[PDB]
Amino acid sequence: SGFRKMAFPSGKVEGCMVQVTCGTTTLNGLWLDDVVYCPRHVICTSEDMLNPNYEDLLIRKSNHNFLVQAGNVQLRVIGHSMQNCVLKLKVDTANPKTPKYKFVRIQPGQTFSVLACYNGSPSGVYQCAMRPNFTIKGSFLNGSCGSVGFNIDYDCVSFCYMHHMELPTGVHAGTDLEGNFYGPFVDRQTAQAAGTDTTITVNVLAWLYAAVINGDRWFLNRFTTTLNDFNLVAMKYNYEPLTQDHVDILGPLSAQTGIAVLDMCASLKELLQNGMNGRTILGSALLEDEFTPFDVVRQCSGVT
Amino acid sequence: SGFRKMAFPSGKVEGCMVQVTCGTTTLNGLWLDDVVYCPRHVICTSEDMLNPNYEDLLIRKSNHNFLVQAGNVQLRVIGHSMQNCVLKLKVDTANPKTPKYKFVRIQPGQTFSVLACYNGSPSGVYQCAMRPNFTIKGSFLNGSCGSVGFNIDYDCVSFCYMHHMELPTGVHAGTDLEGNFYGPFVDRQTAQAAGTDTTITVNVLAWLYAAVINGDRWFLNRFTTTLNDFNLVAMKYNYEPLTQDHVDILGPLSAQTGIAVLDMCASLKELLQNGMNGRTILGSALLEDEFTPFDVVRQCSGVT
Ligand SMILES: Cn1cnc2cncc(NC(=O)[C@@H]3CCOc4ccc(Cl)cc43)c21
Ligand SMILES: Cn1cnc2cncc(NC(=O)[C@@H]3CCOc4ccc(Cl)cc43)c21
Ligand SMILES: [Cl-]
Ligand SMILES: [Cl-]
Repeated sequence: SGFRKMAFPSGKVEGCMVQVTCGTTTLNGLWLDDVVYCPRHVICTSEDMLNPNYEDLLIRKSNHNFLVQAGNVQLRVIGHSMQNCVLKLKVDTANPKTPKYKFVRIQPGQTFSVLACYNGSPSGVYQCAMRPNFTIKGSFLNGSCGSVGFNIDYDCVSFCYMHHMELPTGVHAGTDLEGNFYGPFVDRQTAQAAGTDTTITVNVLAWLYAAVINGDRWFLNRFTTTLNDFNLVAMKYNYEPLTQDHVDILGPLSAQTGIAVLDMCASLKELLQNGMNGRTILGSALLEDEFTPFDVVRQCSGVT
Repeated sequence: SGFRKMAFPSGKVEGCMVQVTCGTTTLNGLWLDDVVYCPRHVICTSEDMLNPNYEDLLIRKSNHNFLVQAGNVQLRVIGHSMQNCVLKLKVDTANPKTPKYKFVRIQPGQTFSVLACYNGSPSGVYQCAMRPNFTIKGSFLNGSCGSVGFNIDYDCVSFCYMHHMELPTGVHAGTDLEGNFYGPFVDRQTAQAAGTDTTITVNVLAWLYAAVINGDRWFLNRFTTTLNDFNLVAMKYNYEPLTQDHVDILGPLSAQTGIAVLDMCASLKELLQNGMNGRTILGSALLEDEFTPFDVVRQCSGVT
C-alpha cells in the first residue's frame, strides 16, 4: 500500500540527453538514432527572442555552428533541418543507448514524467500532467529547455513533450517531438496568457479510487448522482465535464473497489461543496488531478 | 521557476537492480561490485514471518538456494552471509554498471529518492523523507522488498535505505545498507505501531523559502518571533523543535530571499494558527515537509 506521485524510471531517457550549443546559447537535446532533437530557439540570442524570424536566423547557421556534446565527447553534425519549432541535427553516430521509442502527441489530462536537464545533464525527474489549458506546471530553470516528457510501456519510451518556454505566470509551455506546441503558445518572448486551468475530473476520480484502494475511505458517502447532475456542480467548480468515455475508463477501478462510478462522482460532488474540513486524502489537503486512471492501476498493481 | 517533488535521476540505481529468489520467496536485490544486498526475510515463508529465527532458518540454506537474476541472466552465488537484517550474496561477477557509491545512515528529516522495483525490475521513482518516527510513507506492494532509497552527489550514489516491511497502518519500515533498521522496527510479522509523526519544521521553512523564490508570497507577514517563542507554537502543532543548527542550515535561503529565518518562523507560526483559509502554497493546501534546505537550493539552482 501507499500512493505516491511516481515518475517512470529515467535511465532510458538519461542515455539520450545531450548538450546543444549554437553560438552563445546552450540548451538540451534528445539523441535518438543519428538525430538530435532540440528547441529551434537554440539559434537565438536573448534579443532575437523578442521577434524571431527563425527561417531567416537559420540561413546564417551551418552544420558546424551546432555543437553537440554527449557526456564529454563531441558529436559530428552532418545535417540540420527545422521541423516546426524543433531542430533536428543529424549526427554521424547513432546513439548506442537509443531505446525503443515512439513520438506521441498527448491529450490534455494525460500525465508523463519529465527528466529536467541542464547542459545535457539530468538533474531530476518528476511527474506532471498536460493541463486542460495546454500548459504544464513543471520545475524548469534557465538552461532546462530541451528537457523531455515521456511515458514507458515496458521497454518502449513514448516521448510526448519537449520543454521550450516559461510564461510570465510561471507555467510552462512546450512542444511534442514533431515541434508542434501544445496549445496556442509560440516561441516568441511576447505576452502570452494561459486560459482557465480546469481540474481533470477523470483524474480526480481515479485518485479517489486509489485512496479507497489504499484505505482512505472517510469521504465515501451514502449518495449517488447522474452525469448531468454531477456536471452542473463540476462546471461551477471549474472541473472538466465528465463523459461516458471517462466512466468507461474508470470501469476497472470501479470493479476493483465495488464502488460504482456515479457513486464516486457523488462523493466528489460532496467534497467540492463541503470542502475537506481540515482532513486529508492520501496525504493531500486538495483533490489531486495528476494521476490518470491508468496510472492508478499501474501503481496499485506494480507494472514494471 | 516552478517547484516540484523531484526525485534524483534513477539510471545509476536501475543498473544495480536484480531479482533474488530463495525457495518460494522472490524480492529485489541491489548488485554492487561482486555483492548482492537483499532483505534477510527472502529466506522465510509467509508462515516463518510470524516468529522467524533467522540464524536457524539460514543454516538450511546454501549458496545454490539463492537464485539471483540480473535482467534475464543468472548470477553464480559463491558465498552468503547475514549482516543484521540484510543478506549479502557474493556473486562470481562484479556488476559492470556499478556506479561510485557509499552506504550512509540518514537522520530523520532527510529526504531521498526511491526506485520501487518488482522481480528486479524498476516500476517507478519517487521522493520521500525519513519521518521523525523512523518510518517512510512510500508506495510499495508485495514483492517491492529490496527496493532502495538513495541520494546522488554528481556521480556518487549514497544508498540510505532498503525496503523491508509495511506496518498495519500503511506506513513503511526498512534498514540502511548495513541491515540496521531505521527506528525500532524488527523484521517480524508482529504488531508494531509507529510513534508520533511530527512535522519536519526545518523542511517546512525551506519549502516556504522555495515558495517565496518561486513567487508565492501571500503568507509573508509583518511579524518576527524567537526560537523559544516559535517552539512553543511548534510543540502544540506536533512540529519538531527548531534549533540554532536548523537556523544555520537555512542561512543561504535567508540570504537569497532577504527574509530573516526568524521572520519566516513567524510566517509559519501564523499559518499554523490561522490555517491556509482555502489558499495554496506551491500548489499545496498543506505545509510540505519533504524538501530539505539542501533540496530547495539544489532544485532552485539546477545542480546536475
Ligand atoms: C528564462 N527562464 C527561466 N526559467 C525558465 C524555464 N523554462 C524556460 C525558460 N526560458 C524561456 O522561457 C526563454 C526566455 C526568453 O523568452 C522565451 C521566449 C520563447 C521561448 Cl520558446 C523561450 C524563452 C526559463
Ligand atoms: C505484504 N505487503 C504488502 N504491501 C507491502 C509493502 N511493503 C512490504 C510488504 N511486505 C511485508 O511487510 C511482509 C509481509 C508479512 O509481514 C512482514 C513482516 C516483516 C517483514 Cl520484514 C516483512 C513482512 C508488503
Ligand atoms: Cl514570454
Ligand atoms: Cl507486520
